[PDB]
Amino acid sequence: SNAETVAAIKTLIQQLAQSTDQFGRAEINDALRELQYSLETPFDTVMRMSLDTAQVAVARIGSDLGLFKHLSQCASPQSAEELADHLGCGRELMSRLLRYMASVRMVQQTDDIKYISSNITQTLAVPGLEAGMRHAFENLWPVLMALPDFLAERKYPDIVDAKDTAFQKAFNTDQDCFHWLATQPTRIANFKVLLTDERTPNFLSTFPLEKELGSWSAEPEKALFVDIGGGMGHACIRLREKYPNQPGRVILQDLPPVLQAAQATLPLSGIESMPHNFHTPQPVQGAKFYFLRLILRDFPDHQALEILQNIVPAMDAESRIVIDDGVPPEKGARWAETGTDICIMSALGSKERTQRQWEELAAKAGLQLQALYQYTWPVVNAAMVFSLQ
Amino acid sequence: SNAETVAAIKTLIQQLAQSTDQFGRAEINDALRELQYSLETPFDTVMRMSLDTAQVAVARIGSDLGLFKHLSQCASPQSAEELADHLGCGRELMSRLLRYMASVRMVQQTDDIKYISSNITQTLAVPGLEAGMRHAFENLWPVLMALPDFLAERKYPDIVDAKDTAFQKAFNTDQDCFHWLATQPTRIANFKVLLTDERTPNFLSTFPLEKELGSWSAEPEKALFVDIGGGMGHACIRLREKYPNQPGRVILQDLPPVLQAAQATLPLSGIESMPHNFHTPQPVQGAKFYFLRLILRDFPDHQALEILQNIVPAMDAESRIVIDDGVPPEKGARWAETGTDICIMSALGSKERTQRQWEELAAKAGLQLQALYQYTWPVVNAAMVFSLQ
Amino acid sequence: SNAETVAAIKTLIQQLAQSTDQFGRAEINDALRELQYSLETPFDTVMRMSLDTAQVAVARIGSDLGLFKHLSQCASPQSAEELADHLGCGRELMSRLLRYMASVRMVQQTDDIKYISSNITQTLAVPGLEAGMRHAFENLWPVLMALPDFLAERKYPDIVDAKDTAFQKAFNTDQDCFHWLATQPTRIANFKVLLTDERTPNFLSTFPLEKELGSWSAEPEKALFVDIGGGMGHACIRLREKYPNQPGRVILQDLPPVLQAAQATLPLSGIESMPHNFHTPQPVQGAKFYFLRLILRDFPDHQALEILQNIVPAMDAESRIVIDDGVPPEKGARWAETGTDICIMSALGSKERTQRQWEELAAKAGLQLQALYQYTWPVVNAAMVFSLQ
Amino acid sequence: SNAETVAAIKTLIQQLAQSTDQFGRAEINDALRELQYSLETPFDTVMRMSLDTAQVAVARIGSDLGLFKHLSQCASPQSAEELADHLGCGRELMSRLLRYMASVRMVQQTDDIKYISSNITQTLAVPGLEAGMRHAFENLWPVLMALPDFLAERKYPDIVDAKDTAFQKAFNTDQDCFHWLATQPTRIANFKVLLTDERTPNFLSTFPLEKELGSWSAEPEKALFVDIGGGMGHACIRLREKYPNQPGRVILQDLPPVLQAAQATLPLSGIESMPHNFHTPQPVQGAKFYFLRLILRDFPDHQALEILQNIVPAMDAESRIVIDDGVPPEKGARWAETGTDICIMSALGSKERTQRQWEELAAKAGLQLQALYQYTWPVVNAAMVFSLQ
Ligand SMILES: C[S@@+](CC[C@H](N)C(=O)[O-])C[C@H]1O[C@@H](n2cnc3c(N)ncnc32)[C@H](O)[C@@H]1O
Ligand SMILES: C[S@@+](CC[C@H](N)C(=O)[O-])C[C@H]1O[C@@H](n2cnc3c(N)ncnc32)[C@H](O)[C@@H]1O
Ligand SMILES: C[S@@+](CC[C@H](N)C(=O)[O-])C[C@H]1O[C@@H](n2cnc3c(N)ncnc32)[C@H](O)[C@@H]1O
Ligand SMILES: C[S@@+](CC[C@H](N)C(=O)[O-])C[C@H]1O[C@@H](n2cnc3c(N)ncnc32)[C@H](O)[C@@H]1O
Ligand SMILES: C[C@@H]1C=C[C@@H]2CCC[C@H](C)[C@H]2[C@]12C(=O)NC=C(c1ccccc1)C2=O
Ligand SMILES: C[C@@H]1C=C[C@@H]2CCC[C@H](C)[C@H]2[C@]12C(=O)NC=C(c1ccccc1)C2=O
Ligand SMILES: C[C@@H]1C=C[C@@H]2CCC[C@H](C)[C@H]2[C@]12C(=O)NC=C(c1ccccc1)C2=O
Ligand SMILES: C[C@@H]1C=C[C@@H]2CCC[C@H](C)[C@H]2[C@]12C(=O)NC=C(c1ccccc1)C2=O
Ligand SMILES: [Cl-]
Ligand SMILES: [Cl-]
Ligand SMILES: [Cl-]
Ligand SMILES: [Cl-]
Ligand SMILES: [Cl-]
Ligand SMILES: [Cl-]
Ligand SMILES: [Cl-]
Ligand SMILES: [Cl-]
Ligand code: NA
Ligand code: NA
Ligand code: NA
Ligand code: NA
Ligand code: NA
Ligand code: NA
Repeated sequence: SNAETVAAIKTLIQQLAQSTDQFGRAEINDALRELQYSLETPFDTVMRMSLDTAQVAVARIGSDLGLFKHLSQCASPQSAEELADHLGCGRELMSRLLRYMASVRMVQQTDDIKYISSNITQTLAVPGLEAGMRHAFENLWPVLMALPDFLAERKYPDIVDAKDTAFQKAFNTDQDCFHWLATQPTRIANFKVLLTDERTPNFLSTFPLEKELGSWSAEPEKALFVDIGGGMGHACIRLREKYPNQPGRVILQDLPPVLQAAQATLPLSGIESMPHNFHTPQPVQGAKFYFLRLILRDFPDHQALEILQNIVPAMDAESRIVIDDGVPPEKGARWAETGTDICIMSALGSKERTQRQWEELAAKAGLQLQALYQYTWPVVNAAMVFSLQ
Repeated sequence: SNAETVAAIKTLIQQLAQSTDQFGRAEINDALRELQYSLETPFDTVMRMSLDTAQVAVARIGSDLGLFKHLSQCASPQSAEELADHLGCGRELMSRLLRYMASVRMVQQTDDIKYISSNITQTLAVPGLEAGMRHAFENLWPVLMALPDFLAERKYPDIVDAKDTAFQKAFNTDQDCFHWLATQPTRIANFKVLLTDERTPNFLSTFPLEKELGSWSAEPEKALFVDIGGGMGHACIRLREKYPNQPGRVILQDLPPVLQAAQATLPLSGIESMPHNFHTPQPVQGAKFYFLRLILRDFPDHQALEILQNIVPAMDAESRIVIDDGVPPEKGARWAETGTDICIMSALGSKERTQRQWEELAAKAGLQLQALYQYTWPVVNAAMVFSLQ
Repeated sequence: SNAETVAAIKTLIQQLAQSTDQFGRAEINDALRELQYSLETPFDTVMRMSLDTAQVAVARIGSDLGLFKHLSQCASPQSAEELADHLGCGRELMSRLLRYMASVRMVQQTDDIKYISSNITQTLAVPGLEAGMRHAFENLWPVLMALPDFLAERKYPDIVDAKDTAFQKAFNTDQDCFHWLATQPTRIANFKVLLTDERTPNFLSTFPLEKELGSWSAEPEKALFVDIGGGMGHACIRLREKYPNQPGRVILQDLPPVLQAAQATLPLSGIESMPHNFHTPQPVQGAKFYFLRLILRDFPDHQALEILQNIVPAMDAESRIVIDDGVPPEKGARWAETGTDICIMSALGSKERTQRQWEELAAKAGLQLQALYQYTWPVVNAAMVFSLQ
Repeated sequence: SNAETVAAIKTLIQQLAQSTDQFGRAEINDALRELQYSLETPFDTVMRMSLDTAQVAVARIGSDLGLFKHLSQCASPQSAEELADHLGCGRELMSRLLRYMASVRMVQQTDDIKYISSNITQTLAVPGLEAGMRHAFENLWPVLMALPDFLAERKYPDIVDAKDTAFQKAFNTDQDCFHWLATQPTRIANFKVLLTDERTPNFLSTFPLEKELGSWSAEPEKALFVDIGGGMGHACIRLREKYPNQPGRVILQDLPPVLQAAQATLPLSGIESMPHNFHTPQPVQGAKFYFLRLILRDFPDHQALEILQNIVPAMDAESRIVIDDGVPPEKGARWAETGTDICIMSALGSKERTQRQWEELAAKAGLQLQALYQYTWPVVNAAMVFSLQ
């Protein structure tokens, strides 16, 4: 019986998944995707490419309606009619949207054709994750839609410049993406929510802080950690939480509106908020660690180099620049790494970098790699520790 | 060993897939997708929604470049430099595209970082399947991209009309999709190729023709099968192939440009080509089977009903209208069924129909359902046989 | 001078023939024949009956040899020796054949006893006209040769039946001519060519189509013209050519081998090819004109009536059956009209019909004559337009 | 007006014909045929070749019925019904035959659709002319029908032998025509009637008998005229009628059954009947004239030479052989001359001979041409007078 075989496959893979850790589950999930692609028929391939698109659009609709937030807090299954009436949606439209969502696990459909939250419902109700889905829809999809014709009309150039990539066609502007976004209020607002999502795990799970510090001393008034473009300051918060008695200043640097949004959730003491544009010379001199997490991936080499060159003059011999970012392998890179690469190429003109490419970029700033501490698998994120050459 | 467990899952799923038939494999693939969604983390969900989009754009680029056709005929692994030079693509752009393609099995990457075709490479080289992927990119994506704001601006109406749906916003026209496409030569050419893609399996795998014929006589000169909107005439070709000894006219009806396209590959004898617009009265009288495959799903009820009403006056008591189309269940419909429903709502104003919904529609034309012969699983396609009431 | 008077008669008859049109020339030629018969001596009459026979046999020989085609493309006079050597004929036989041919204008002999093409040479080089001469030799001659003894043996019956006429004696078969010919591949090939001979002028020279159409609507998708037994479709081609702006389907109906032959020279669009045996019910409903040209003369009344009865149930009140055929007068009929009558009696058991005889036949099928449009003189060919009674 | 023009042409040609003599009328008749052929259309040519055939068959039917003899003696116009009842013919068949006959002047149709004899009716009632038409039907038409395939299968030989020509295929025999006919009683009987038709004019109209005789003397018991194969003896009869007091025996030679048929109409004295086969040595020695009229045209050169070589040994210096036969011109020969040539080639293996060819044949027998006396025009018949070399 097919039904019996399929249910047995689900039972065994669930049991294997439960018994491993997050990294093993990620490896199982990638293997299931690989199996799906290897076993699908030719028309399956076309249907999946034709339709998987639609999930982002329907998630955006559900977010517009407040559906996921609402279903996440309901105590009993809801009919489509109840949901349509509550959320202000046409009843037939609501019913068709809910059936589609149930088929892709965005909600769950009961045996009496009512609706309850799934894992994905709960995810899409979390503000920062909702904001990620909304960002994919309004910022990533237009640049991906523009890329094929952008490349064709330009005879397939190597993209190297933030002011000359698919973004400019997609949004009919000569501005680079970051400059243009900062002129668009609703888009800015969605980004500020996006910063509230903290990734797990983080570099402190494998970073040997004591070993890296050695005998370093914080007197007088030296900084232990300068978080450059630190956003809500999650790295500063976690560092103070794990090492509450390490001396040295811990400093969150970002632009004033971001530091303003961070104040609500910062500890009342132990972390300084310091407005600072990372395209300008670094004000804190001789800090132990200058930390750049998910910063330099967003810039082509020329601009990423300029960001590093604003920091290096502030370093002393004990200073390190810690780049915490993706470090895809030389071969066999996974879909999240390469898909990121194609997206940031299209929007920002930038690229993912292997270890060798990070080293080549850093050497242009007069830095050499001392240590690399990976903390996620199988997609590689690592804290790369650089010193002056 | 984590790697060892994942490789054993792959081996056992591959062997179970070989242990069954195409319908069992379709059920296994749906289960693999369900498992992926149930085991992904919240961040994973957002990453998958953000990036799976990119596959369609990158397939479109590969198609523009002729990459899939070229790789599918190579006799050895090719480097990225070789492919770039051969196809006229920037070397770095080509390398980054190939790495992305390999991570989603659109090509395979070898251990020495060269590239060979995968099953998906071969699919995307086939003109009718390539044309489906191109159709998704250029026609389906824009209407899905317009849908959330269309609904928001109109306060979530029930879409009922081909002239008032997302298509009009997507393409800035007051025409309906069918009327607009006929003005756009680029899109027309791709549709021409798309019509050459024959789906498999087809209704003749389960249709009990001799049972349905009973004692019908083709004498004196009656028509056995009238393929209304039959496209390239695949249904007529397969009927004559499976039932070479059954007498009766076999008639392909379509518009003149489509008929002229069909001539190249129609049998030299045995199948008539008859120009006929199915919005006008059916000219062939007293045929045994009037066949409508993937026609009525493209029309809202009012228009679908008109197409049926144009056939009914030609029927005698033995005639049947055979609707070959999707028949999703009352609940638990699969993602290809509900995704189709949302896409055709957005582009055409139409809908997928359950068995009860088909019966209500056909009852309005004076028809009753005599039999239903499913021929695909788990997504339901079936030949529904209707008689006069 | 005797010679001078004869040459002056030739000059004046030639100038009068140029002074008039094709119908006046046909009347002059009939008068010339009448004069010949009235002025010949009794011996002359016997000599003419004994020898005029020979022309058909000698034309058949010239056709076998390819003589007419070859002479028609020669740029200078040819001697008998040159032609014999070129065509592979005995020299003395060739010389004697050419002298005979020149004496009956099948070629012309020059003053230095060489040969050039005449009008008749050119005619016999044309495949459809050559095929008519070959048809006379191989099909008509044997039935005429059998007729006197057939009648004598059967004590001069009224011939009424296609299965009981001279044809059966001539070819020693109990089949009727149409059934027997379809077993004889040599004769079939010649008939194929014979169908390519288009007669001129045709009914459209005098048929008042717009008058006969009145306010008939081709909407929604009605048929303007159904050419029943239309052969190569010449009537359909000329209709579309003279009336390029009149809407309505134009449909050529014949048997499949004839339709396949017609495809080479049919327009690329505008004329449908529909296989249809005219002994079965007419499938096209409500056409304006159902056209039968040179069909019903080949059938005795019982069978001609059946062909008409197969059309009548398809007619609506505006439909007309148009019989395009010979309509000889009540008296004074010309030799081509009565000769046709005796030949088709002998081969097919059928007959020429006067206007009153056509009306009696059509009345048996429930039809009435609305109009008659002659288009040749003095031998009467006319498009007779019949409606429902 | 066409009718007025045509009637004026008939009036003027009739008046011109009446005012000339028989030779001028023959020239007018040939010119009318030539005009007909030069002015006919291509399809006219085919129709005339298809149909003029039928006249011989219908004349044969009329002869079988006794129609022409009967109508020739009726005193008033007869209806078709009256004729059918009187002659034992189906009424509808009779009516169709009479309409056909009237259209080719074989009878005349009155304005009230009754029937009276024409010139041709009277001709076909004369026994010997009737027998000529019957001979054309039963003997000439089968050999002409066999000729094209006979020549094709033998790759177009020069026909030179009476035992190897179309006759043998036509009648499935290895006999020569004369030998075969003498075994067929009805055919023999028709030939004996054929001999009763006397041609006009004859050679005595221009033969200068007195000049050719000079001083020749009939004593003792010498013959003036020996008519070899003389048939009914018309030449002997006319010679005695024109020169009743020329001395010398006048001797009719033929085979016994022909001499028997001649007795009824020979003068009771002055002409001897002498059985003699002209393939055997001539018994009458030293006659003045040995006369061969329409004999040698029926034999190929070898046999014609043998006939002459049986006569020459009987000649003295004053003897002449007089060949009275066709003498076609070197060029421009008329249809009756060349058609005769093709017919006797096909039946007898023989040929028409020009003056030069007669001289070459006669020289092989040791004869030289002394004088040639033509007596018909434009088709040449002449008495050619030969002496010993
Ligand atoms: C991708 S978010 C990374 C946040 C943080 N490093 C983390 O991982 O938790 C990029 C951050 O860079 C900040 N940023 C952008 N442009 C900046 C600039 N010119 N100077 C300083 N910060 C900037 C943004 O405000 C945002 O907080
Ligand atoms: C989705 S394709 C279906 C083809 C075919 N039934 C099959 O399954 O193989 C839709 C077909 O309808 C035809 N079509 C569209 N409008 C039509 C009309 N008004 N009359 C007749 N055919 C039409 C198209 O030309 C096309 O061939
Ligand atoms: C004399 S041809 C006439 C052609 C045509 N009507 C014209 O005038 O140009 C007779 C035609 O009848 C067709 N025919 C003979 N039997 C037929 C049948 N049973 N059904 C349909 N066509 C038939 C022949 O194939 C042929 O093309
Ligand atoms: C064409 S008819 C010519 C008659 C005659 N010379 C005339 O013109 O009035 C040929 C004649 O030759 C005769 N004939 C045929 N064979 C013969 C033979 N072997 N010997 C003698 N006469 C023969 C026939 O009987 C017939 O009368
Ligand atoms: C922060 C963003 C983090 C998550 C996204 C997931 C999918 C790939 C994409 C690539 C990243 C992300 C990233 O890695 N960097 C920059 C942008 C970005 C894209 C368009 C406009 C502005 C920013 C991103 O979408
Ligand atoms: C079979 C059509 C082709 C394949 C699509 C697969 C995914 C859903 C989508 C819905 C179908 C399809 C369909 O089912 N009907 C009509 C259209 C269509 C869409 C836009 C313009 C023109 C036609 C389609 O894309
Ligand atoms: C138009 C046909 C062809 C031309 C002929 C001209 C002379 C009279 C004759 C009578 C017609 C014709 C005709 O009119 N009808 C049918 C036949 C026919 C005869 C034998 C076998 C098959 C067909 C014909 O020869
Ligand atoms: C006497 C014959 C005289 C008249 C015929 C007129 C047509 C030409 C044909 C040629 C002649 C004729 C002739 O000239 N000679 C011999 C035969 C003949 C033919 C077949 C069998 C037997 C005799 C004839 O038909
Ligand atoms: Cl492969
Ligand atoms: Cl079968
Ligand atoms: Cl039809
Ligand atoms: Cl459902
Ligand atoms: Cl010419
Ligand atoms: Cl027109
Ligand atoms: Cl039809
Ligand atoms: Cl008549
Ligand atoms: Na429930
Ligand atoms: Na159910
Ligand atoms: Na479902
Ligand atoms: Na009349
Ligand atoms: Na007449
Ligand atoms: Na009369």
